[PDB]
Amino acid sequence: ESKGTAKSRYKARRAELIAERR
RNA sequence: GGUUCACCUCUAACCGGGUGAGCC
Repeated sequence: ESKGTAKSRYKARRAELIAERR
């Protein structure tokens, strides 16, 4: 949702790291 | 003081912690 902020992009990057934790 | 933008970080998330630069 509509945050272009660095927090909400970092949250998307955390979710992508949750597919690569390991 | 205000205001607008831009960046990094904690967590599965809330809740939190930092930074840069405009504009006034």
